[PDB]
Amino acid sequence: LAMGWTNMLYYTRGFQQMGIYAVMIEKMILRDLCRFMFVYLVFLFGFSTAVVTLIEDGKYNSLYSTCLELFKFTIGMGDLEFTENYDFKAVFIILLLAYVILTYILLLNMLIALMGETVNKIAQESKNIWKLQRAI
Amino acid sequence: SYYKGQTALHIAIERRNMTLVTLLVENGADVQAAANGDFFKKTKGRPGFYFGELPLSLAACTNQLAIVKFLLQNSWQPADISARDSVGNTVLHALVEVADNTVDNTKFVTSMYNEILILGAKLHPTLKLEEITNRKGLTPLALAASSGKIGVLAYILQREIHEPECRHLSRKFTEWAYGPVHSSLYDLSCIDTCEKNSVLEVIAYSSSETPNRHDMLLVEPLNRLLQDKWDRFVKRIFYFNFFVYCLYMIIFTAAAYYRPVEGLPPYKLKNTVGDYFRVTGEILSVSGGVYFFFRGIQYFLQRRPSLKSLFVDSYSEILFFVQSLFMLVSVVLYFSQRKEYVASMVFSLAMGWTNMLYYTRGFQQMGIYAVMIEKMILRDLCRFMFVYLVFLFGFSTAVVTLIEDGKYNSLYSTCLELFKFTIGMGDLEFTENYDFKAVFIILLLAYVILTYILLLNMLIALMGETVNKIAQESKNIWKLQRAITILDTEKSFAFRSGKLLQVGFTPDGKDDYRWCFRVDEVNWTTW
Amino acid sequence: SYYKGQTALHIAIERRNMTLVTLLVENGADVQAAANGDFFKKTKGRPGFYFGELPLSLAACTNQLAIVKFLLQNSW
Ligand SMILES: CCCCCCCC(=O)OC[C@H](COP(=O)(O)O[C@@H]1[C@H](O)[C@H](O)[C@@H](OP(=O)(O)O)[C@H](OP(=O)(O)O)[C@H]1O)OC(=O)CCCCCCC
Ligand code: NA
Repeated sequence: LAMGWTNMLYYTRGFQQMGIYAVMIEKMILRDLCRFMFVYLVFLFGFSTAVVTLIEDGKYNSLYSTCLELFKFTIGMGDLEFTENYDFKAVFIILLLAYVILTYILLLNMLIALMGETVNKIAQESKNIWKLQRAI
Repeated sequence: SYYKGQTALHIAIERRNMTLVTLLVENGADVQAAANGDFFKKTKGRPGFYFGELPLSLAACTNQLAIVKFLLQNSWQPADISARDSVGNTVLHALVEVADNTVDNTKFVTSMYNEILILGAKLHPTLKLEEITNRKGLTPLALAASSGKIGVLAYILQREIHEPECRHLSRKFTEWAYGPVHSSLYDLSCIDTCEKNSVLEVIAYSSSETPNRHDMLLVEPLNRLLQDKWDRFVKRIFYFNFFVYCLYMIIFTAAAYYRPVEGLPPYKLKNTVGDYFRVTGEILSVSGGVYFFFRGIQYFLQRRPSLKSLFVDSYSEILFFVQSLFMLVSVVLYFSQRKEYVASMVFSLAMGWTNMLYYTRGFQQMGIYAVMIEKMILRDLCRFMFVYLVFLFGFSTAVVTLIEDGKYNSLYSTCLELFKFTIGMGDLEFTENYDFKAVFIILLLAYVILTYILLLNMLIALMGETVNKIAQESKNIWKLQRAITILDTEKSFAFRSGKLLQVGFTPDGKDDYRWCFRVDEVNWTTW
Repeated sequence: SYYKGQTALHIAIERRNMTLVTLLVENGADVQAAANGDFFKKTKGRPGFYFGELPLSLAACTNQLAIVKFLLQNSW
């Protein structure tokens, strides 16, 4: 059902502006999201392993729970105090602050910048690809 | 001492008067006097002009072609062509020195270089000026590579000569031509392997002080060489290293995730399979840590940075070394019956997972992305962090001074509460222990408007500008990063190219081979 | 096998010498020989140049208008 509702976007061709928009989405997915996702997953996994190793026991002593907690920061819902089952508070805070500064403040904004560059670069190519999509 | 050493020949050559030069040469004045005055020294004060300290070099470096012709074709006292000054530089060395990467300057320097080379071939066919090395132990090509003289290096690496008895001087050749396609040969003599210093290792290991270290490798033969070596063997070696590092990090993660958590290490060895595997994993991780520590030590000993490029170059090396230091401190704490070994090892684990990003080179797009990350961290995050920390500390102090008592009466708690706004989790009502609500709200609103709405968005804008500005520079830096990887892979322990014949006869009877590297190009005009 | 199939017509056309081309055509050398050498093949190795494997095509593909005029307007 979800796949079908997303595939609804195929018929966006046949209308010039929406077709160009969809072609741009396709290019962005291919390049920028892929590179960003690789680097972001590396950082998230590394810091999640460090944090979960630090924790002694409790609800968040599993890799999945801590990975979800770390991911919540990306969507503007990070807690910074989601647990207290550790021996060293300074290490916990330093790890969390480093992860935040490295991903939330740096990588997301750089992704915005690179998206802007790509948008600047691929206008005529997007129009030509839309024309080819309509010819097919 | 300042002007001392000058003779009338120097003044005559400077003023550019042929008649006076000839008349003065009639008397027989020596044409080998060296001007050692400080004005003629390299950089002894802002005033000065280095020209090699000889009349021949002075003529060569000041648009005096007729004068150098005369000095080399005068019967009374012919001018020596191999003469070396106090610094050890010859005429070609001085010509390289005076180059400054300007269109007219480069044109003249290359033209005089070629003319003097041809003249030296004519008068002294046996002598080869290109091998004369100054007191520093550098040939003119090595000097050009080290000094950052892009134009001279480009001219030298691909010069062609088409005159009788002096075609052997050329470095590029033409093996064969058929229709619009012809094959050219480049001389790899003393470019990739020289056993004392070569163009590639001189360029790659040059300190950041050198002007055009990034753009130097864009000269055709060097780029072709680097790509050829990569595709030949370095790609596979690099892939194997990347795979081994991934396995090591996985083993380290698995060992750390299953630590026994019982109190006051060291811990005993329970007779079970899992405990045996955990012990093996931690031994392997410690072995990797010591290996990286020793690698960093020998790197520092060999390169021997100037103690300032440490903070400007070799970021990867220092990061790997710091990871190893954390691991070693962790081991020492562990065997000393302390719990802080866990803190050290988690720091090391996070550092290693981030250092995983080093192997992003070897893939063009990801390498460019990583270079961009490095630039952004150096510039934009640093400036933003300074200003943001100032604002955050000031407003935190104001707020915590306002509060009377409670949980948030400490500087740390209020700083954390103020920081939560930056990540989209600010409360605006986190406390009520104050006398004035209006002051509290005004302070919080001012802090929000100043940071969240203004500085973050301006950071996005400046990041966009920087991204717009640093594309080609990022690609060049990635190319340099891959060249360094290739050279290090070779040095840790392949040859140049096929041996071939190009001239068939040197000025002497015997012939020569010069380890050429083939390139094929297609032309559709100028038949 | 590499250069095999070439005839003197191909060399004459390549060097762009009308006089030699005419003199060689006087003898009556066939103008339909096909050069099947690997150098003349499409992509059999980095060295090579595809031109169609005929003197007419070689003239057409190498700025030889007078030569193709001659080959198409020769009585012999
Ligand atoms: C405070 C931290 C400082 C270290 C981080 C510094 C920020 C950062 O992103 O790391 C860079 C490092 C690559 O550095 P690496 O030394 O190998 O590459 C060189 C580096 O860029 C130097 O500045 C120059 O050295 P040199 O001229 O040839 O002699 C030259 O570039 P340029 O400047 O001349 O144009 C490059 O050759 O990448 C990682 O491996 C770690 C993964 C990133 C993880 C980042 C997490 C911090
Ligand atoms: Na939020």
